[PDB]
Order: sequence, then C-alpha cells, then structure tokens
Amino acid sequence: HEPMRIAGRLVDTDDRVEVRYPWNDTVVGTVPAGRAEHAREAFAIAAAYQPKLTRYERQKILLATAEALAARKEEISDVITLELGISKADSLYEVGRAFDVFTLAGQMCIRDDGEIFSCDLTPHGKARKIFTMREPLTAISAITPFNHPLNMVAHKVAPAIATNNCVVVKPTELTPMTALLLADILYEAGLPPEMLSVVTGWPADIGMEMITNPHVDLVTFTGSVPVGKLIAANAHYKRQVLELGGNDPLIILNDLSDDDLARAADLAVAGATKNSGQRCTAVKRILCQESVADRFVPLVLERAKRLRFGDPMDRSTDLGTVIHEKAAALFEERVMRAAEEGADILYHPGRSGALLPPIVVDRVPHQSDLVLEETFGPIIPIVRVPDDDDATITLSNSTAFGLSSGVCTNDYRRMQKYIAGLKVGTVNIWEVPGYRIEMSPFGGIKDSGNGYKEGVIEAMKSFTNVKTFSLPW
Amino acid sequence: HEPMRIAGRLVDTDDRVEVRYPWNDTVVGTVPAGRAEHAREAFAIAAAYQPKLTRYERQKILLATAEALAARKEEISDVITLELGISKADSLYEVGRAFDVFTLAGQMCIRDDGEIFSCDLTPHGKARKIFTMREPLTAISAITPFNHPLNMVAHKVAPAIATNNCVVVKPTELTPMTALLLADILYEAGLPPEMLSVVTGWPADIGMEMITNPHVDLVTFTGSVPVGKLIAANAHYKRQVLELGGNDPLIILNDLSDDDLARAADLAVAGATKNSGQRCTAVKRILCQESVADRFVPLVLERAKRLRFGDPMDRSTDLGTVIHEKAAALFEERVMRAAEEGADILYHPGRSGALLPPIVVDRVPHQSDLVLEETFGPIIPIVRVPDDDDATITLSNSTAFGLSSGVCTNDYRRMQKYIAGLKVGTVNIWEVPGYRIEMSPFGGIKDSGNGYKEGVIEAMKSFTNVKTFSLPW
Repeated sequence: HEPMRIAGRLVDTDDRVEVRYPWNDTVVGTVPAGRAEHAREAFAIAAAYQPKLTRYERQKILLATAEALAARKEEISDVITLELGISKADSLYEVGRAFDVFTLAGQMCIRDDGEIFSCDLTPHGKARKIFTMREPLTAISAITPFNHPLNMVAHKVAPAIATNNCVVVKPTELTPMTALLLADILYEAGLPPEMLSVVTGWPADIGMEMITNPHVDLVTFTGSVPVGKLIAANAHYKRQVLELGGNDPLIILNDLSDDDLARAADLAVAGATKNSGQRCTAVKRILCQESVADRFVPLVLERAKRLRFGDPMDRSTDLGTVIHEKAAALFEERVMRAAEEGADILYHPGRSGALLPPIVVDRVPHQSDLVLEETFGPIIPIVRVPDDDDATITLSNSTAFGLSSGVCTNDYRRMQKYIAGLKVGTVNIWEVPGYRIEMSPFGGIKDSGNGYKEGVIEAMKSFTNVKTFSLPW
Repeated sequence: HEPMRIAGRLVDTDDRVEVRYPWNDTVVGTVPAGRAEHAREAFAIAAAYQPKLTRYERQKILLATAEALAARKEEISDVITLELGISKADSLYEVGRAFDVFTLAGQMCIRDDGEIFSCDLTPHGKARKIFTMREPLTAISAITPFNHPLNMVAHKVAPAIATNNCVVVKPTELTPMTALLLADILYEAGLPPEMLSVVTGWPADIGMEMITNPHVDLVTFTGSVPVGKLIAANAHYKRQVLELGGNDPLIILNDLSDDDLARAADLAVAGATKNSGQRCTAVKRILCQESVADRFVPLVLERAKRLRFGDPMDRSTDLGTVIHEKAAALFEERVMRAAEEGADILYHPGRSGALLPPIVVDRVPHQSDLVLEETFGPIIPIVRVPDDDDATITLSNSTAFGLSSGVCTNDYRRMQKYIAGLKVGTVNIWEVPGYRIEMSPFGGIKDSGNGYKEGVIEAMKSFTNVKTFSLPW
C-alpha cells in the first residue's frame, strides 16, 4: 500500500487502485485513486518553487541516485517484476538502463552549450556580441506507460532535475509502484522535494489535469497513438513531446553468409522477445529476403527454443509474462489469424494466462493483423520479402509508424541505401532497432511521434527556454 | 492585378481581394480570392516533389535571390510602402533585412551540424558509433502578418529552400503583393517552382486548409495572439512554431549620466516608432526609474518633435501611417484614456486617418490599456518606475507577454541582474528590444509564442527531421 508522493509528502485518498501481479493475478499493492485536485496541488507547488541548485549540486543528486539504483537493484527489480511480470533478468536489465540515464544526466550537468554570435556581419552590422543561455520552465507534466516502469520515469525526471525544473509524474495505474519508489530514492539522494511529485489514479479523473493545468509549460508523454491524440487535442498552447508506438523491422539482406545468418538470428530473437516484446522499438517484423529465408528460419527456430519462459521471479527465466492475460490472448489470436491466412506456426508450446511463449511464425503476411496491429508481445514473426531492395524498403515504409529499424548486411552500398531510404528516426546496422545509448537522440516520425527528439541530451534542451542577451563590443 | 503563384503557374479566380494604400485608402492592387482547392493543389504539388538540390545549388539560388533583392530594392520597397503605408525609409530598411535573411541562409548551406557518438560508455556499452543526419519534411505551411510583408515571408521561405523543403505561403490579405513578387524573384533565381507556392484569399476561405492539409508536417505562423491560439486549437496534431506579439520594455536605470540619458532617449524614440511602431519587438513601454525621469523625459520629447510624419512616399518622411484608420483610432483612444487615468500627454499634433504622429505620453499608469496591452503603433509612452531594480523587474515582467527587452545602464552588477531576471527571450544591453541579427535564435515565451526559436539557423533546424544511424566499430 503506497500513497502518492507530493513534493516529499505522502498524500492518500479513500478509494484505491489495486495493482496485480500478472503471473498469478494476486494483488501486490494499492495506490490512491487520485483526482484532479491532487495534480492541481502538485503543479501549484512545482510552479511556486524556484530551484537554485548549482550544476555541481544537481550532479551530486543524480549520481547519488545512480549509485542508489545500483545498490538497491534486487529490491527495485522485484518491484518491477511484481507489477509488470517481466523476468528478473529483464527487470535487472531495466535497472541498469536507469543507472545509465542518471549517470549520463549527472555527467552532462558540467556542460554549457551556450553560443556566441559576432554581430558585424552584414551592412546592418553592429559592434556587438550575442550570447545564449538556458533557463528552466514553470512546471513539467510527465505521463508514462507500463513498458518500463522505472526507465520511462527516469528518462522524464533525470533531465528535469539536471535542468532545475519541477516535474509532476503520473505513471500508468498498471505499474505505479516503481515510480513511487524512485521518488523516495530521489528524495533520499537530496532532491529538493518540491522538484518532484508522483501522483496516481484512474485516467478519467486525474489525467486531464495533467494535460490542462495552467502551470504546465510542457507535457512529455510516452504511450499509444489514441492517447497521444487525446493529449494534443487538450494541451492546446503547451509544448509537447510525444513518443507514440513503433512497428520496427529487422531486415535481413541476401548477401549474408550462413555464419552471419546465425548472428542475425540471435538479433531477431533477442529483438522480438526482450522485455517480453514490450518495447516501442521491439522487433515486430522480421523482413527476410526470400533467397536466404530457408537457411535463416531454422536458425531462428533453434534459438527461440533455447529460451526459458515461465516464472518471472525465477532467476533462470529469460522470458516472463506480458502485461496481462487479455493482451496475451489477443496476441495469440493474431497469431492464429495469420496462420489462417498462410503463415506457418513453427513453435507454439502453448499459452498459460498472461504467459506467452516466444512463438515463431514463418511466412507471415505483411498485411496480417499480427504485424500491422501493435502486437506488443514476444511473437517472433518472419515476413519473407523480395530479393529486391527497392521493394523491401517500400514494404518496410508501408506502416503508419516510423521509429527505429535494424539492418543486417555487409554490403556498404546497400547499407547506405537503407540508411537513406528508410522512413524512420533511427537505422541500426547489425543491431536491433531498440539499440541506443541513453543520451543519443531518440524519436520517430509519422505516427511514432510529434516530431521532437528525446534521450538525455535532447530532453535537457527541450526542458529549457533559450534566452539570448547582447552587449556592446 | 496579381494572380496567385502555384508552383510557378499563374492562377486566377473570378472573385478578387482589393489591396488598399493606407495613406489614401485607394486601391493599388488586386489578388485572387483563393479557396481551399488552391491551397490543396499547392500542398499536393509540394508533397509529391522531392528536391534533389545539392547544397551548392541551394546556395546559388539563395544568393542570387539576395543579389536580386539588392538590385531591386527600390522597386520592392515601393510595393511594400504602397500596401502597408510605412515610410520609404522603413520599407527600404526592410528590404535590407530580407537581403540579410537570404544572404545568411545561403551561406549557412555549407554547414553540416551532424554529430557523432561513441557507444562504449557504460556497462551497457558496445563497440559502435552513432551518427546524426538531417532530412526535410513533406511540406511546410507558412502564414504571415502585415507588418513585414517581405521579411516575414523571407524568414519562412529562405530556411525552407536551404533545407530542401517545399513551402506554401499564405500572406495576409492586407499585404499580399510583396509576397507574390518575392516568389517571381525566387523562380527567376532558379528555384524549382514546386518548392514554392504563394496563395491568397480571405482566411474564411483558405485559412483552414493551410493548417489542416494532410501533407503539412509543420505550420510556421507569425501573427496575433487570438489567431495564434485558434491555429493551435485547429492544428491539433501538427508541429507548430508560433511567434506572437510582444510588449517589450526599454528600461532606463538611474546610474546614467545626462549624456547617457540622451543616448537612451535616441533609443526610446527609434525603438518606439520604427516601422510605425508595428513590430512584435517595438518599444511599447519606456520604463524610466523615477530619479532620472525629470531629466530623461524632456530629452525624449525633443527627439519625438523632430520626427517627420506624413506621406510615406516622400523621402523626407521618417514615420508613415499605421495599417488602417481603425488601428490608428484605437491607439489614440488608449492614449486619451491613459490621460483620464493620470497620464500626461506631452505631444499630440493630431491624428489624420491612418496617420498617427509620434505621440509622447508621460506618467502612464502601468495598468492602463495603453501599456498593459500591446499597442501596435508609434506611441512613445513613459512609465515611471521605482528606483528599485527588484520592483522594476517585477513591473517589467507583469504583462502577458515575454519577447524582448532593452536595458540602458553602465553598472555591470545591475546589467547582470536584469539579464537573469527579465522573463523574456532576449535582453539587449544598450539597444532596442528589436535588435538581432537575422540568424540568431529569436522567439519569446508566455503569450509571445509557443516556445520555439526561429531566425535562420533555428528555423533551418526546426524544418528538418534528425535521423540517426549506427555502425559496427
């Protein structure tokens, strides 16, 4: 049972939201059914507090947070696993990503990207210099999905701290406990409490306040397209950074040797199944060029079968559950429709509740629901595509999304072609689409986002206003 | 009579919009009453056309356009003065600004701001490099106001061309002819016609298509606050850069010598009257610290009285008309109401239609409509403020606007204090709020805009998507 964290205080309500363990559906915790007044209260506090931390002080807090995450990693990943259902292997990995987020944010504090312009440049010139600097906003509203109950919150909060902002976070009601814990850790690491609140509740009573509150200068959101559209509809004049789904391909080109085909197969399986397939950058489509398909698919099947799937608290488990059973059943259903339609199910040892095997499907129709819907699970779907790059690129670009991509080839000419021709925010050569460092620019185009980059560095810039000043020179 | 320019094609309608010279309300031209279908065609052409121009070729076009603007400055300035009514002195200066816009955009074509990241940085590190690249959007929608019929269009179009974008401009129906001429100049300079259309019409016919067309990746708008907020609400799901009004102060600090008070007075009069005061960044509030005001105000009055206001085609005219009679009358009434509220009118030769003299009012109450709200005219209003910087800064920050500012002082400590404390996008020491180079970051906060910077460099960046790619290393 965990109250909201509002600027360092615990705030509770009568009604409550139960949080269930997807493995066995038992209640693992409860959080308040917060309402519009609770967000309003947090934003009032954020707006009134003017952080004065030095860069050094911000770095200290962020690095202390990093070391706290490292020291408490077993405790933290337990909380993540118990509400999300991913394996401890995946939970622990997520703690390691959050460790990178805070470490990199702390280290980026020493950097001032201010610029200087000379003004004697044209006939309208003057003997003068212009200098630039950055200032924080009034308040930031952060809304996060169930995907990475820790890292998603880390990415929105660490850069706000690094830039002297005050942030209010509303994590999903499905996985709020990890966020409330991160708040505790931040407070203990020395964060001035007014700089962070974590509120909880049903979307129908508190979500609107997160979007419309008058003190909010910026809304940063990660989640689904429909909800993204609700945000943009209601957050009229406010700055927004929206990261909406992906539908990312791993593309296997026909120049690969058998040995490389095996390495690509490792990529395909990891990419399709890491975090139980629940990543905006998960491999959702393996586009295998026809002429290597017969050699490639078996290698994939063999790797998928080595995957241990079951009790997420078991330290041996590779693959835990998805977010709930309703999601698990739906994905399996899409796998069945695809088979109706021509696909060959090569491995499906059967579903139990929210536990999904790393199902292997070959000859997946590119237009099947399995691929075109967001099948946010550990399905390993192989689409056979033409031994023609123009056709492959066209197919790859044919969804409403454009987030990331991975391409396996040794032909530079082809590499260039895909890098240039794929309509996405990121093209990874010889890596899964989800590969990035926590501080490089991250974001997509089309339905995947509203056109702004995140990641630690770009987030820090987005969370500030540039102010210029000029002096006689 | 000027047709629209749709990708190089002259396109007419039966209905017309009359363009009138504010000096004598006579018709100086006519443009089509364009409809949704015209904008829709323009956008379809924009989206279908993939510019292949090298950086060299873009630079060539941009620099040839600059040369043409300089060669034709008098001709272009004539068109500006005939539709806006600002003096030839002011319109010639505007052509000079557009000259800088095109020159600097052409010269920025050589710059590749791509970044490189090493990936071996944390326990999650890989032997890999990430590289960064920029790509253009599908189509850009640009909506411009009456106050710089040439330069506002130049600022939206030069960076689009510089980035291989395709832009559709809808200039205000009050001053559309300057925009149509710039288009002709661009096509002649070698711009592929598909990269630029200029459409015209009443907002009720064509305005919605500008902000709602499916090919539009970005709306860049400069105009009034109410229209801006209406655009923000109807352009829901699109990227927007909105640059709105200002209410910018010129602050006179009590450390100044009498010699310096005279230099400050020169800035006060120029900044409040240049372009007939029709600038987002015009001096609209002269905040004079009480203990120098008795010495400062006579110096302002003396300078105001020297200004020649009248026929804008007369080359001896300093100050032309404002945009129309309705505007001028509104501004005068605010002056009169300020006086019934305690203000002292020191100079008011009388208004003739759209021609307003450079009215000087002292002891203006900071709450009067004259200064609390944006007065887009050549008024010279002195607000006496305490000899207390904290109080002065609070007063300065107390409007709904936050764009630019000027501060006259020689005390570094105080200079620093204002630079840090004014809630604005730009602080100019010893210059008018309006001073900038055409390529420095420009943009305000609060009601002055939605929080994104423009100017040539920042516009170039906003007009692209950043793609990253990563390679084994």
